[PDB]
Amino acid sequence: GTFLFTSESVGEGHPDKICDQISDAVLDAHLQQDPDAKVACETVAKTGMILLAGEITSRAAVDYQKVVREAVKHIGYDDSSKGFDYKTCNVLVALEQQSPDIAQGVHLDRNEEDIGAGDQGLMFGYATDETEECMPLTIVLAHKLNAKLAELRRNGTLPWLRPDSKTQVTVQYMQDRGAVLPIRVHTIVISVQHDEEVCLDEMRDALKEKVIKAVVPAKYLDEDTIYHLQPSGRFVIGGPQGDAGLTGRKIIVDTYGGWGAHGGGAFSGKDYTKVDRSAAYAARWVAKSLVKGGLCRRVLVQVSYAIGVSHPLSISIFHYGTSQKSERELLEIVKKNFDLRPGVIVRDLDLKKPIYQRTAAYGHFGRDSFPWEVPKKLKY
Amino acid sequence: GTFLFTSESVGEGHPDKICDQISDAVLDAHLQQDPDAKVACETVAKTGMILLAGEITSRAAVDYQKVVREAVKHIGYDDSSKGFDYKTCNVLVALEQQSPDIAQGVHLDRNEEDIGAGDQGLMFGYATDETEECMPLTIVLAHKLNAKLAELRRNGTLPWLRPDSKTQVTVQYMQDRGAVLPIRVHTIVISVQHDEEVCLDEMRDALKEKVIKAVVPAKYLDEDTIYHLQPSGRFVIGGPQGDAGLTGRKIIVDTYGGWGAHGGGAFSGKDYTKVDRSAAYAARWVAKSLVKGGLCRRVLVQVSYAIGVSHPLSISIFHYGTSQKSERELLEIVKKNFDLRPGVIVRDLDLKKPIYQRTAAYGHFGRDSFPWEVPKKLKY
Ligand SMILES: C[S@@+](CC[C@H](N)C(=O)[O-])C[C@H]1O[C@@H](n2cnc3c(N)ncnc32)[C@H](O)[C@@H]1O
Ligand SMILES: C[S@@+](CC[C@H](N)C(=O)[O-])C[C@H]1O[C@@H](n2cnc3c(N)ncnc32)[C@H](O)[C@@H]1O
Ligand SMILES: CN(C)c1nc(=O)n(CCO)c2cc(Cl)ccc12
Ligand SMILES: CN(C)c1nc(=O)n(CCO)c2cc(Cl)ccc12
Repeated sequence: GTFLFTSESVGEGHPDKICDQISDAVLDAHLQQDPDAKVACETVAKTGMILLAGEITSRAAVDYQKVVREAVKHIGYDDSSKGFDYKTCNVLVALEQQSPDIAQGVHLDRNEEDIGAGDQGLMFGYATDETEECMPLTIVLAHKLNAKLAELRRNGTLPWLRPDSKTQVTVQYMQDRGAVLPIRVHTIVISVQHDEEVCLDEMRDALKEKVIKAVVPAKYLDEDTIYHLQPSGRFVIGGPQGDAGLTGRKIIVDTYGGWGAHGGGAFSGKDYTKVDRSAAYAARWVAKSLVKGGLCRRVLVQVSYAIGVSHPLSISIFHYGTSQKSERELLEIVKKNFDLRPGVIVRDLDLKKPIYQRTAAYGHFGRDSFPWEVPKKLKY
Repeated sequence: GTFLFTSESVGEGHPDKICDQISDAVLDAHLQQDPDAKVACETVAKTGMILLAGEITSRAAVDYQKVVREAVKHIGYDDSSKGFDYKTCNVLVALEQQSPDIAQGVHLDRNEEDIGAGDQGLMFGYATDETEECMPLTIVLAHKLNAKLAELRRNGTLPWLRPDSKTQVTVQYMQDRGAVLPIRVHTIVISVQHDEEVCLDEMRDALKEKVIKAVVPAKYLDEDTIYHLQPSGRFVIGGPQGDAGLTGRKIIVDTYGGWGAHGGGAFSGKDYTKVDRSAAYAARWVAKSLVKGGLCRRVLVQVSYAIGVSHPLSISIFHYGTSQKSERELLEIVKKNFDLRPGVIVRDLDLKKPIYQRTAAYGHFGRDSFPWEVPKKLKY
């Protein structure tokens, strides 16, 4: 019954993640002034460049140069020696208004509760009782390893660290009537950008002793655990200089690390009318409510929409065999307890609030008691 | 036992798909001259602009202006009245060499069979016996609806059609010991860019009669099927002008439409050393070989890698209860029959061949008998 499963995460300075954080900094800047801003902000990052491309219709007056540079400063790219500098990079803007054809079909002259979905699409939510936060252990550990690197970089413990990092955790699991039980950590990968002076042995020793041991419980690590620490051997060039980044290129790191499923839509840079984000948050909320409500040990929820139509076209449930109730019965409970129209989700989950930049690194789920993380008490 | 499931697809002129096709046109142009080119080409598309950003180290001499414009011409954006024109758009290039730190860790001075993975990551393959091509019916139908639109646009049957389109199909399924059996089509969405002159009723009638009925077997359609045809009411502005596109933003349309799982990696614009593509193709090959070999009715395969390491770190199998063999036994058969090192996959799947632009619309799987679609005869 044992099997392996692997998930990854990336740090705040990974170039794709930089783009997600900038897109969400732009969204938050608009929402701070105009709660009804229509935002679809894509970011591209390459050596010396941040480009904003997309569509925004808003009453806000946003200084894009300032917002982008402040987000890059927070990440830690503040000197040409690190490969990128917020003070001196190029910020290019190619932002236009939202298409009037989309606006008229989605939200113009519509009652807010009856606003149409901002696009068609499918979205999934997932939850698992294997951790208290209802997330897979593989991705929780991978995110915590990146957070630990950023913490040790920022506190000056490991001053050779730079912001760009990736981690990957393989866990050996057992299964119990469809539920999954972590046994041990089989393999860990960590790659992190570093300065020119530190040697490979110093980095590998620090990654094991100060990063892994500070994050992963000793009970999961044993003589057989495999460690791939700085496996490329050299990672001085990093950030956008090493690899072009784009918004919405870490959608599995943003969600469930290979567990569950994904409908394809990116989250960052989008206001609530874009169901790629709002309905995925609501689907997580449903899945977590079913698990915390004791109806399932783990569950996957699909929802789908048509552009301009408020009610979902379909809702579906997959409980992996972890409920005494059928998936048909769980779907009936979901339909009695939730209303997944985007104009209702916005109210339930407070989606006009400018908290989006906080979601754009370390996963959107299983952290900080955001509204989609607070289970709904179910009536049935 | 019945349930709904939804998948989507997009047309060749959808802005994200334009980027995937251009990225793969660039990759093919390099491979035509240098089979060992190292390519990581991202494309961004917005009103009047194609930007190439990324990393290429190659002996090829490629005229990016010509390659990009020819790809856009093929798609059909050839006049400002359509919102985009290959003859007059801006083509900007921000391409640098591959990082020497990545090159030394991955492939420099390595025997080809022993080349390291070009990055860490996880990848999935999936196959289902519900169609002869071993793909989910939801996504097969969604892709065929977009292909039908392009066919009727190109043959002048529906001259008001423009290249940008999206489709979405919800199927009602039954299940039989973990396998899935399509019963009927519950809902279809089609949105397609159109000229200023055609009216909504003419378009909705043509979409039902000339598109849906030409694609979806009548046995799946009934008096209850729901049709959302041009649900936004107006879609004159389209292509990059309506929505910024980026490479690798349709990863679920490229794969299994919500079925199975995804590791997050994009396919287009990447040579074989980027396991995001090559190992996902090999994982599809494994899954399809298990199903066509009669071992499973449907199966999901995970594989993962560390940058610079040739052998996968993990391989895992999930058969949804559709085999008499345990997942442990199927994993043993996979390990006896396949070698998922990238330097072996390249040989098995002929991944230096410049056929990638053909994969970049209508899904990478279940079409054209590409090498990953030809099952391997299994020995056990
Ligand atoms: C390996 S690069 C992707 C492939 C790359 N575009 C190429 O040209 O080969 C993907 C991510 O890995 C990390 N990375 C960059 N350089 C690296 C290095 N020298 N060693 C390890 N990881 C690296 C960064 O997080 C980067 O965004
Ligand atoms: C609806 S747009 C995404 C949201 C958009 N970025 C915004 O500013 O609201 C996503 C895709 O839907 C399609 N689309 C564009 N305009 C549309 C319209 N008027 N009606 C229906 N679909 C449309 C195109 O394929 C486009 O790439
Ligand atoms: C309980 N087991 C055996 C798994 N449970 C899942 O939920 N999935 C699906 C992950 O999306 C698996 C996917 C693979 Cl490749 C292997 C194992 C599993
Ligand atoms: C057989 N059934 C009931 C399903 N089979 C799957 O393979 N999955 C997982 C899709 O990734 C489902 C996912 C949902 Cl949300 C609903 C149903 C199913």
